[PDB]
Amino acid sequence: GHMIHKLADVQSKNIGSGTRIWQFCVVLPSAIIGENCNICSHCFIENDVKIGNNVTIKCGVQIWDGIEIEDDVFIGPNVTFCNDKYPRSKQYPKEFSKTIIKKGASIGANATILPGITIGENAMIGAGAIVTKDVLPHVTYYSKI
Amino acid sequence: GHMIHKLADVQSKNIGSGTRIWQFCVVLPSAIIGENCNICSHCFIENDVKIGNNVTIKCGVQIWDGIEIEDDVFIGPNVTFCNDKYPRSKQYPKEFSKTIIKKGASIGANATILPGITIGENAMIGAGAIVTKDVLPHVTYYSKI
Amino acid sequence: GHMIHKLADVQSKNIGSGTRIWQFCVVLPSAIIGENCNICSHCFIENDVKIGNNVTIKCGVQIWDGIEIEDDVFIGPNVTFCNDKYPRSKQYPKEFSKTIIKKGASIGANATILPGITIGENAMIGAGAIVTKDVLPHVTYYSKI
Ligand SMILES: CC(C)(COP(=O)(O)OP(=O)(O)OC[C@H]1O[C@@H](n2cnc3c(N)ncnc32)[C@H](O)[C@@H]1OP(=O)(O)O)[C@@H](O)C(=O)NCCC(=O)NCCS
Ligand SMILES: CC(C)(COP(=O)(O)OP(=O)(O)OC[C@H]1O[C@@H](n2cnc3c(N)ncnc32)[C@H](O)[C@@H]1OP(=O)(O)O)[C@@H](O)C(=O)NCCC(=O)NCCS
Ligand SMILES: CC(C)(COP(=O)(O)OP(=O)(O)OC[C@H]1O[C@@H](n2cnc3c(N)ncnc32)[C@H](O)[C@@H]1OP(=O)(O)O)[C@@H](O)C(=O)NCCC(=O)NCCS
Ligand SMILES: CC(=O)N[C@@H]1[C@@H](O)[C@@H](OP(=O)(O)OP(=O)(O)OC[C@H]2O[C@@H](n3cc(C)c(=O)[nH]c3=O)C[C@@H]2O)O[C@H](C)[C@H]1O
Ligand SMILES: CC(=O)N[C@@H]1[C@@H](O)[C@@H](OP(=O)(O)OP(=O)(O)OC[C@H]2O[C@@H](n3cc(C)c(=O)[nH]c3=O)C[C@@H]2O)O[C@H](C)[C@H]1O
Ligand SMILES: CC(=O)N[C@@H]1[C@@H](O)[C@@H](OP(=O)(O)OP(=O)(O)OC[C@H]2O[C@@H](n3cc(C)c(=O)[nH]c3=O)C[C@@H]2O)O[C@H](C)[C@H]1O
Ligand code: NA
Repeated sequence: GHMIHKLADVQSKNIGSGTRIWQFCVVLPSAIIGENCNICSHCFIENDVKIGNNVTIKCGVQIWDGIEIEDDVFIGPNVTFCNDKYPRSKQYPKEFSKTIIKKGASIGANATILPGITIGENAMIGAGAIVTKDVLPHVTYYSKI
Repeated sequence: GHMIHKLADVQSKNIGSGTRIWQFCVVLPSAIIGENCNICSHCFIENDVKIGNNVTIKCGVQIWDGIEIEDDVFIGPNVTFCNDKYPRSKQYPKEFSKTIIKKGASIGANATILPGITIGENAMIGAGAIVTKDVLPHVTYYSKI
Repeated sequence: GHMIHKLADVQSKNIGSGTRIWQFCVVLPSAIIGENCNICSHCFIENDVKIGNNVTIKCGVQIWDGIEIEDDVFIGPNVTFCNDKYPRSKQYPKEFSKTIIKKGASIGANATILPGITIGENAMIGAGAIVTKDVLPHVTYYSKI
């Protein structure tokens, strides 16, 4: 089976064997999470969300409607995603922009992923990066400082 | 009335009709929150805080003493504010620096707002931006990468 | 004694007099925390962790295995650390990279600290900075925008 911490609010039944969901996580009913994932403390996972097998999501990450994470992905702590390029309070788009993080990719701590982005298989996103364009498979991308 | 999630610690009675405060939020007694706000999971809202009507605060945001948010503002997930320009542990300033986010402005995901900042009406702050100077009304500002 | 909020999950007994640990914190058994610290809401503190006296850790910070914080350090909100330079899901290093934040240093809001980093005594890290190299004692470092 899977381990849901008593201090998490997990509303999805779609959770694979071996998955751990830690304290103060929120997981909404339609989320799909595969096997042997680690969803660390203080995460939010919305409804229109698919997460594969062997995925690590470190603390303080939110996975919004329209985001797909493939197998073997690493998401660093406080990584931020997004599904709305020109956000205005209470102006809901007809369709949320889709993001996909492809198999085995890794996103460094506190990176920011713009909406509509593909991060290719086995890519490596530097800690603190802002990703405004697709990252090609196996590419190491980081922002200039 | 307003919806306070049983898993939130909300100590303020100053909360407008239609406002939702989600899991694992902390709201201290003197906070003022207007009508039809959405305060998403994992937020912290301090005492000397005013938030207007129709404000969206996405997950993982802290609103410190000295911060005012006007009506119709969007604050993206993991946006960070601040009220102390030269922080040293246990060195408390006589007065906290004030920040104001003016009506209808939007702050992108994981942006960082320095203390003493005004963001003008209907401004748009790019995801991951560092805002070290006031942003003029209706201006789109983002950091070089 | 020390104050542990009923809404925190604190598993360490190694907590100094005067320390406050706030709502929705996780502190694992082997963590060492000194006297008169303030561990603000939504923090995660792992096992192989030493935190000195009079340390301020603002909301939404994770202190991983291999991180040491000396006395009188200020860590701003949503500051991110790290202990693994080339993270891949389920590829555990033999040894985690060590970070040390030296006495009286201050890290600004939403800064990102790469693994293996020393931040010298009384340094000041700008809000939103990415720290990829050691910061010398008493130096003010911030990223170009
Ligand atoms: C991106 C990364 C993999 C690159 O490592 P690397 O290829 O060995 O690169 P180097 O350390 O040799 O640094 C090369 C240059 O890029 C810079 N750089 C490296 N990482 C950077 C980053 N994340 N952001 C901005 N600049 C970065 C260095 O400052 C260096 O600059 P210089 O040539 O002017 O001296 C690594 O630095 C990184 O960010 N890893 C992610 C860590 C993480 O978030 N882990 C998960 C949590 S523990
Ligand atoms: C700032 C923003 C509104 C600009 O959108 P835009 O005006 O259509 O700009 P474009 O996409 O045409 O990009 C223009 C250039 O600026 C760069 N850029 C855009 N947004 C950036 C950002 N946030 N940070 C750094 N650079 C950015 C692009 O890389 C592009 O560079 P190039 O000309 O060298 O190719 C948008 O990118 C953004 O950041 N939106 C906020 C998303 C968000 O946080 N939503 C809330 C959570 S879903
Ligand atoms: C880094 C810091 C201490 C510098 O303050 P300062 O030395 O007075 O520097 P100034 O305000 O005079 O700014 C000098 C220049 O650096 C830039 N700058 C300042 N802080 C910056 C930062 N954090 N990131 C990027 N650029 C920064 C300014 O834009 C200015 O640019 P300009 O010369 O082109 O106009 C301060 O800006 C800071 O980041 N403080 C941390 C705040 C914080 O996180 N507190 C804890 C939470 S409240
Ligand atoms: C800073 C970082 O992300 N490093 C990673 C490291 O933490 C570890 O990540 P992973 O999540 O896979 O570690 P684990 O050993 O399987 O599980 C430990 C994590 O589980 C989460 N957890 C664990 C416990 C016991 C808890 O109570 N609450 C909680 O959230 C956070 C802990 O860091 O290994 C990666 C390769 C590394 O990149
Ligand atoms: C990534 C992002 O911020 N996108 C926004 C999007 O999430 C949505 O934001 P908003 O908060 O207004 O959405 P909503 O549909 O009113 O409410 C859903 C949010 O409520 C919060 N919530 C909701 C539930 C059900 C919960 O249990 N816990 C919780 O925190 C987080 C959910 O994303 O619309 C914006 C225009 C968009 O910019
Ligand atoms: C934005 C920022 O970090 N400013 C700092 C400011 O918040 C304050 O930080 P400190 O944590 O030391 O403040 P405090 O007055 O000792 O304690 C108040 C903090 O305690 C935490 N707390 C407090 C209460 C009452 C709570 O319920 N939950 C909770 O997490 C967050 C509050 O900001 O002083 C610094 C010099 C300043 O740099
Ligand atoms: Na952040």
